[PDB]
Amino acid sequence: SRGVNKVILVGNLGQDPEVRYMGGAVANLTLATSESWRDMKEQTEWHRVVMFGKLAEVAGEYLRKGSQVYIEGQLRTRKWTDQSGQERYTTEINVPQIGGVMQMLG
Amino acid sequence: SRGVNKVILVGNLGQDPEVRYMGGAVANLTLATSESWRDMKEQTEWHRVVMFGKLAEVAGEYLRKGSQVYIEGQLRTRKWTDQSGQERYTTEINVPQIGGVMQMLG
Repeated sequence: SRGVNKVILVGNLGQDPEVRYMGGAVANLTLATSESWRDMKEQTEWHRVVMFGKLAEVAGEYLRKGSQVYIEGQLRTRKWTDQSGQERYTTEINVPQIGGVMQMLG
Repeated sequence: SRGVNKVILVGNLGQDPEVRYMGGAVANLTLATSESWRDMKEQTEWHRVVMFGKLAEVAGEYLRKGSQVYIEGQLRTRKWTDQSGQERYTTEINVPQIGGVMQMLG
């Protein structure tokens, strides 16, 4: 490991977490961070978040469509093909099994 | 204002910073974070970083291709339509001119 790749988020799940398996468990969820402007104009940011193992497993048993959470992980930009067939890029927040934290807040 | 959007990075640039103007000065650069894991794989992450104003113009005079730098900012995913006319999204680490940090290391 050479450099630092850390992202801290406190925000609310926009929708329920989606947990899948392959045989490790994966959980995807989207949280929001807001800020306020006055010319009241808000600005919500959506954060593609993905967790693995127990952390994923816990997210399923307890996280909901409004739950608030603290997340520690690293930026990871992954490539994929769209139906039109061109490799596209989506940047998510990886929450590593060893090194990443998540916590429900309430 | 409402939630916590925070990201911390320590890594080295891949290419000389790109500074332009509008409006106040804007500076784009990309830096690398590397990692190692078993079953030894090296996966370099590349991070689109953008600063404005005082930070930007400083980045120009001092930062070059191999420099190490510390970064504090927030994630920002912006939406845009391309030339062929499909929607695309880009996720950057915005270094707000108010509250964002940058430091050269050595």
